Amino acid sequence: SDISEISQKLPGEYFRYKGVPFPVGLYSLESISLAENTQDVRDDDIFIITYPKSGTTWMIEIICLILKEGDPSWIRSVPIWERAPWCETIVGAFSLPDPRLMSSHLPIQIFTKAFFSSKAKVIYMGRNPRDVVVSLYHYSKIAGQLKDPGTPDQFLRDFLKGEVQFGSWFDHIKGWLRMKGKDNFLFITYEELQQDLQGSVERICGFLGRPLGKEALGSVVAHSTFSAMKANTMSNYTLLPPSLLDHRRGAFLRKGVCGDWKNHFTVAQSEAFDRAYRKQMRGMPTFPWDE
Ligand SMILES: Nc1ncnc2c1ncn2[C@@H]1O[C@H](COP(=O)(O)O)[C@@H](OP(=O)(O)O)[C@H]1O
Ligand SMILES: C[C@]12CC[C@H](O)CC1=CC[C@@H]1[C@@H]2CC[C@]2(C)C(=O)CC[C@@H]12
Ligand code: NA
Repeated sequence: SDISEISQKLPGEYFRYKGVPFPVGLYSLESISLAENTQDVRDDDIFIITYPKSGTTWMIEIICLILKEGDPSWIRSVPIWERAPWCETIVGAFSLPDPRLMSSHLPIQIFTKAFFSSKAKVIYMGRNPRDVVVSLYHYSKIAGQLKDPGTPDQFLRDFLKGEVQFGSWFDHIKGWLRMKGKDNFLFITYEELQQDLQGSVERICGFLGRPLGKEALGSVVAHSTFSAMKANTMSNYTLLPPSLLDHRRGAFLRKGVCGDWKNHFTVAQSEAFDRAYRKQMRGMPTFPWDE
């Protein structure tokens, strides 16, 4: 009823915090400021950081299963957004009572500053920016906090100019990779999980210091699969208020594959995009999505 009243009042617009665009209604100068400056960062805290639409949900479910050592009970009975609350959202983990698992879309220059001097763990996940553009385009049409994308072509110019929620994808990931090297930082991609979920899971277990038996492992893998996840009412967001997410028009877990961009980018849009990528990612290393 509280979340319901809020959802129906969403303008579908943006406001800015230190130069970055944030959706109006689900974020505030204060909700963000709090996450940025809070001192409450713990040694065993766990953060999942991503640029929107990179497969956050997938990562969140994977760790919820790892923490419960494969027992689906927790993900079947508790809402996904409650198991790994968002830091910057008006109703965030920092504006709630009590291993803490948290989620965030904040770019490194705004993320909880007290982190850099802590032992908390951060898993950063990246996805092919092209597939992110698609996922985000569709999701915008059904997400109450987001403005309509407009034409695929205009939405792409907005994306390339960082004129979208959370700013530039380029800046976002370039900034966060600056942590690559600290032992309490893990960088993994949506593409790696797609190519070998089990391998990725074991990897993430090593990183977290939480080994699993061929048993629990198999369970985490089974329940993390797209098909399984889209069927879990607590994980597929079908419980959210229609205004916040138009279930009548689409699903949060849309397709769940790599390369859908190829059915959405025209060759002209693809070429323009590559020039923008080529210029912004000049010094960067090679990623799975770099063919
Ligand atoms: N278990 C899973 N397997 C594959 N894709 C998954 C997934 N869980 C979530 N996703 C995909 O991740 C995207 C949502 O990202 P986020 O959680 O960061 O908002 C969606 O992409 P698509 O729109 O391409 O289908 C969604 O289907
Ligand atoms: C939009 C967002 C925040 C951004 C995520 O990538 C997707 C998401 C899922 C559920 C939303 C949450 C914002 C905070 C909300 C509104 C809650 O308090 C419950 C449902 C939550
Ligand atoms: Na919308």
